[PDB]
Amino acid sequence: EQPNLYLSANAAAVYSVENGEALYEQNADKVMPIASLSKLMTAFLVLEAVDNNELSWDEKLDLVRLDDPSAVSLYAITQKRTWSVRDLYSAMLTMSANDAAETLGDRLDGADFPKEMNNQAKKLGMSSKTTFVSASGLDVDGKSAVSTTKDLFLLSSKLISTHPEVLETTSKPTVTTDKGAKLESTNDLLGSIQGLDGLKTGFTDEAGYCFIGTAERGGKRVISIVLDAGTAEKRFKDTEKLMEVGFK
Ligand SMILES: [Mg+2]
Ligand SMILES: [Mg+2]
Ligand SMILES: [Mg+2]
Repeated sequence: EQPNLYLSANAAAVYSVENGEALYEQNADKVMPIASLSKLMTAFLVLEAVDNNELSWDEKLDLVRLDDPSAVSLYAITQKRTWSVRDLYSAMLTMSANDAAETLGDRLDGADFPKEMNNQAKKLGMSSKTTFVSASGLDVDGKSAVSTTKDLFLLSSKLISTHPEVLETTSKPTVTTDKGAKLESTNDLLGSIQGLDGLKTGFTDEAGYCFIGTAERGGKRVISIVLDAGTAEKRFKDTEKLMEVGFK
């Protein structure tokens, strides 16, 4: 019926976008920490704001300071405080810059941005098992962003169908910002899996190594979800297996 895969991931799935069919599921209903996968919801809300004439790509914003030393940040590697919304959006999606994400959320709704993330989750049809806590996906006061592979499929599918141009950014192995700095994608499978054009990585000790992949072949798009794989390499090895199933 559905194949017998041996994955590192503790929860994993791959789905057909066209009709929603699950082609493989493992712990698909299990609530899991999702870390920087949260940035897909922040991206959705940024893209909505621009379409709705509520945000401009050329607004210049100041990077928020992170109190977490170990968190990936745009400021740490550039020492530049002020960036365009375009460049912050690119940094968030490409290198998983937590400060860029927090800065965008602040601009959109101040301290109430997590409430807007969860409002959008509901509006889009995600289940009660999903809760966002921050624009970046960094923990807040001991609370973690969590979801399921089923809900992450829905978020990713809605993001891609509503804003197909997101893949213009997530398909790039390197992004040259408008400021000038070049940012490197965390998606190591770009150029390794034919048709793969997204979507987003995540990693903390608690969440393990995570990846939402998407690829289109012959007019058929699939979305793969990998949560809590054991190494960075393993999340992508798992994704290779899921993509094989997805296009079988
Ligand atoms: Mg809208
Ligand atoms: Mg759009
Ligand atoms: Mg663990």
